Amino acid sequence: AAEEKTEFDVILKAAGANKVAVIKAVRGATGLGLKEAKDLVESAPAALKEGVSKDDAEALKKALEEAGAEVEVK
Repeated sequence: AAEEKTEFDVILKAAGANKVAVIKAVRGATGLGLKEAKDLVESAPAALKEGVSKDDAEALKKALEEAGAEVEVK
């Protein structure tokens, strides 16, 4: 094959025992209304980002892990 993976997706599986930090990371990564964000997280799993730079992917993920949440890389 000859395909360059320069498009990664960041999905949120489990907010973990730090929904407060998650919701923050979310709004920070997106900026959706408090509600929308709430529902999103509460509607896990759910995509947070699609076709974003790897650097950004690992950045957000790292943030999730720092708080203690479960992320998914696609």
